[PDB]
Amino acid sequence: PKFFYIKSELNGKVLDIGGQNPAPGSKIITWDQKKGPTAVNQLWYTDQQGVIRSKLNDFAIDASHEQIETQPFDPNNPKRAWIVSGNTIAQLSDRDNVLGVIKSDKGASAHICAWKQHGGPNQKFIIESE
Repeated sequence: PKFFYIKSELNGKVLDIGGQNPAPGSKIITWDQKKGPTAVNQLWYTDQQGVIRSKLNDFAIDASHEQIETQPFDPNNPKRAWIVSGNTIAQLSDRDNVLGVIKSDKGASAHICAWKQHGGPNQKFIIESE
């Protein structure tokens, strides 16, 4: 159906499932926006409820661990329900908890984590159609 990219207002890169790993527990980083078929690990859709899912495996965004990663959607796990609200990717059950990009300290790709809204561009995103 309808897919889209999630672009960071911090580095202009997009949410990307690292190494195109289809396995659950895979970390989500920001990476240069890719075009064509290969962009599958950078494409997402929203289910009926508006909850974000990956086009690669229909997995949801999960913030149970230190950095966000993919996990099969579970309606009973509050940390796996993320929606689009303006320029923020917010937790469905706690709109005060939103995603943010955190650049690497070792020269690697930036990762993502969830914490209190602080108004910086690191917690702002732009939805871009496929």
